[PDB]
Parts: sequence; structure tokens; C-alpha cells
Amino acid sequence: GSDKIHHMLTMKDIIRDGHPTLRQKAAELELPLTKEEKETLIAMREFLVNSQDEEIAKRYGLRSGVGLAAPQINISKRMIAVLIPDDGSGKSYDYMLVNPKIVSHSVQEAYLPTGEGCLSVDDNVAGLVHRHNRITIKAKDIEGNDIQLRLKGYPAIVFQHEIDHLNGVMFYDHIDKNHPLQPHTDAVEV
Ligand SMILES: [Fe+3]
Repeated sequence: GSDKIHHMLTMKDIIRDGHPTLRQKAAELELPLTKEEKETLIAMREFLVNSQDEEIAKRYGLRSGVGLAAPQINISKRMIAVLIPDDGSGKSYDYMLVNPKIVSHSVQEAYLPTGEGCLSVDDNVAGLVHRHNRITIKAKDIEGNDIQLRLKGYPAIVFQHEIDHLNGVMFYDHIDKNHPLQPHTDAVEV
């Protein structure tokens, strides 16, 4: 549930840290998806759309997000939605993915300088979350077609955050408790 920093689901449908489902390893899905699974993915994306719309988000008390993983709505299945709106350059990320898996991990690390938040986490944890600056993901889309993404920088970070949810990993598991805000030598600020 990467935060935005640049049935209609509502915030109570998003389980909170401490819920067991967030710590489980989600199930690989067979394609084609069931109708319920498709509706789930579509509703996860619609929640991000709603959360990004200033009026709808204010009207329904939504926290703005750019990613959501199915475990966060208590569905232990490997599905994520990422919706990073146009950053001003025309680059936009609108992907509903099934069984996403990182197949190439960039050695150079990158991090958001303010750390990371998560829609499932109300009590924020300070610290840099070092991630791969570049990644390649293989996944299936909602119709079971093949998608391979090459991502870098912020979008890479967002997808890594969401994929981590499928493995029961939260952003803070990456935080070095000894030197939380110290960037790794090689690391670059996103
Ligand atoms: Fe999250």
C-alpha cells in the first residue's frame, strides 16, 4: 500500500499491521482468474483511483495510495495493483498484475529519502528502505496475458513494495535499526 507522495473499498477494508494475513505468503494463482479475482483486482485499482481523486478521497476519508496488494484487503493471493499517475512527463504506471515476480534485480540501490509509508501502517516507522533501483518483473495481466516490465527509480520502488506484501514482508523489515537514515555507499536517492 505505497502512499502517494508526489463494493467500493474503503479504508476499513484495508487490514492493519498486526493482522495475520499481512504476514502470510500469498498463493500463486492459476490463470484464468476467477470472476471474483478479476473483480478484486479491478476494485484494488479503483481504490487507488478513488484515493488519488482529491474530492472522492476527502469525501470517503481515503488515504492516497499508488499501490495495493491483495493481502491488504485480506485476500492471500498474488495480485497487486499499481497506479502511479503521470509525473508530468507522460510516464504513467497503471498495472493490475497477477503472480508478479522480480526476475532481474539491479545491484545499485535506491531509496525514497523520507522513507516509506503503507496504507496498512498507521504508526509510521522512520528509516531508509533500500531497494533495487532497476528491476525486471514478469507477471500476467488480468486476462492472463504476459507482461514483462523494466522499471527504474520510484516506479521500481513502488512495485517492490507491493510485491513484498505477497511474501508477507513490510517496508520496515528493510530498515536498519542501527543506522536507519544512513544511505548505503552505492545508494541513490530517488
Ligand atoms: Fe504497503
